[PDB]
Amino acid sequence: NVVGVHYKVGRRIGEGSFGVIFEGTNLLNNQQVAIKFEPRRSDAPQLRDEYRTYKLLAGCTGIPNVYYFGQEGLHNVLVIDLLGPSLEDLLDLCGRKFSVKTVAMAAKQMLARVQSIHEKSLVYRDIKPDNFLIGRPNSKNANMIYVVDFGMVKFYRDPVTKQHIPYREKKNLSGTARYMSINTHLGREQSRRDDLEALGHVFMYFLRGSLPWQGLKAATNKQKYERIGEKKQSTPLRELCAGFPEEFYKYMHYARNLAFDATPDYDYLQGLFSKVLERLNTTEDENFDWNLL
Amino acid sequence: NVVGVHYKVGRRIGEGSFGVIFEGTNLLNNQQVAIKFEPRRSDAPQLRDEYRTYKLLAGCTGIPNVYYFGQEGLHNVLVIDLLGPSLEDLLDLCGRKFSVKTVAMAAKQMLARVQSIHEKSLVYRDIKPDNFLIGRPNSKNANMIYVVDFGMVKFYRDPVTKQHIPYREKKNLSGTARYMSINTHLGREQSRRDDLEALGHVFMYFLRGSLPWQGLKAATNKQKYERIGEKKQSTPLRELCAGFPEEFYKYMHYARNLAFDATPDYDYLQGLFSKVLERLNTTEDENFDWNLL
Ligand SMILES: NCCNS(=O)(=O)c1ccc(Cl)c2ccncc12
Ligand SMILES: NCCNS(=O)(=O)c1ccc(Cl)c2ccncc12
Repeated sequence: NVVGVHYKVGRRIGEGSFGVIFEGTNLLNNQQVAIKFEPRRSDAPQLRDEYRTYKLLAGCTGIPNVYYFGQEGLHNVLVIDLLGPSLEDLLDLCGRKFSVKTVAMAAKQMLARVQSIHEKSLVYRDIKPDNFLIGRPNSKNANMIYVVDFGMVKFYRDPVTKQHIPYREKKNLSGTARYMSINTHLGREQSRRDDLEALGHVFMYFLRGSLPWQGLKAATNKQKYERIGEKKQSTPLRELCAGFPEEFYKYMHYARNLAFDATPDYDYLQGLFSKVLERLNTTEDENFDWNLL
Repeated sequence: NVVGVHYKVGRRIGEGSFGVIFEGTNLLNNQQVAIKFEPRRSDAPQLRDEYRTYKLLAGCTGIPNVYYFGQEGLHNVLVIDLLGPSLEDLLDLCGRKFSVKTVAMAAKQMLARVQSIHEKSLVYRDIKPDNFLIGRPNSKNANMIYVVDFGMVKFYRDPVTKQHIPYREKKNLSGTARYMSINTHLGREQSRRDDLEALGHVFMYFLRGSLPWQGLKAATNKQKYERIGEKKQSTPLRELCAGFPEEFYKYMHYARNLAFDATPDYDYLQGLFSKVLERLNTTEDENFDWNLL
């Protein structure tokens, strides 16, 4: 089957609520690509917004290249660069947890991608390990960590005036409950800080193999986000982080205390993760757990 | 890191009790391979037996090529051809179940691999969807189904005299409980028939998305194989297969009734799956569910 005139569709490599994702090949140059298919339906988030965001971030490190957007029958198709598995996929290969070294090194790369997004005036809003994918097996950037999936980014400040959006409440909960900021749970408008806090939740998940609020109780969908949020507030940071380098507690702490429109101090956050590597007497190399025996 | 003199180790692509599996490249010709690493320990099944079996089946359709076996430090390494994902991996991509068409077409290929093994005088004994993998994405046999993992095959008849091994009992349960023959549960010695029956259990699993005896009760490891076995005996075939083409019931039935040393009638079994395709007014093409939208 051939879409976008010169793109051949292979087999499924991903399937989510937002559609199916196939591996494919560009018939002109034979480059490998991923073809996202979204069914055209009332409630489904436009795939065109994602294409626009990819174009906006084009040229940014760790953001894949986009190649085509169009409609094919009852589907919208977005063609991106083919990438490797996600950090969640690799967890299943490493015992369901990562070592401090891998977390600190990944953190530095994951933190640089989120900052890049913020500098383009967007807030990600869907921070999760399933969205950070690494390079293709035999290529230059096989150990580079990429961010994908921009279906729910939003402008947090007018792009040209740098005017920050106002603080609103009564918002409806969006992304994955497991990693969201406490604020998102209280229905408050999400900002830079919230991305930074959701990333810190992802970091502790990497470290412990699980979070205190996973698999809660027998209740309805809205009750799950409620109880999880309460648990997140009852679990103190020193306990959540007990047993790992102080730098992780310092990160969770900074992230949770940022004021709504405050510009995060990315260099401080990055230095934290550097101190972690120093203390282990190692450098930032490409010796991630999934490359080790 | 480099093993076997000229093989470079990449990243993990699999991890089981039997060790880790890395993707790699042969430095001489740049062919892609999978490098299995087994830790050298008392209770661990020799990896050399697997290499011998691969060499025995070399040249057989759907059996990967083996390239090297040796010891590297505290590990034994087996280097095989790099393959695609397993039929269990692809289930997660297709809604956790396959259509009659995909099951009948896969069945025909899975059945030919098991027969090939039997004709080399071996019985597989570890039939499961995790062991049937398809080809690499961009290659000639991307839709060919392969069998891998020969750690528990056994000779069921002296290879030269065709003398069939005797019927023994009091055997200790081996493979995955979910798919094993009822006989395996009763501690009887496994033969051709048992492979055929475990494959039929895999076929119904593909079809229904699950089996009646999955996730049983709160008890010890030996009780799990016991209760599951009882359930397997209490679930009548017409019920297990209710709702799908008769050919599936006919298959489960033939397989369960074979006598211990009886030679299966493979052409009958293969014809069954052909009738299934005829009735759907389709041929045996490469339109598996994971290639469809
Ligand atoms: N599930 C493991 C990694 N692959 S995936 O198909 O889910 C996937 C989802 C979303 C996007 Cl944008 C991708 C881009 C490239 N490769 C896989 C992509
Ligand atoms: N888990 C999905 C498919 N790949 S795998 O690494 O587990 C795997 C396990 C065992 C063998 Cl022999 C392989 C051979 C080739 N490719 C993957 C192989």
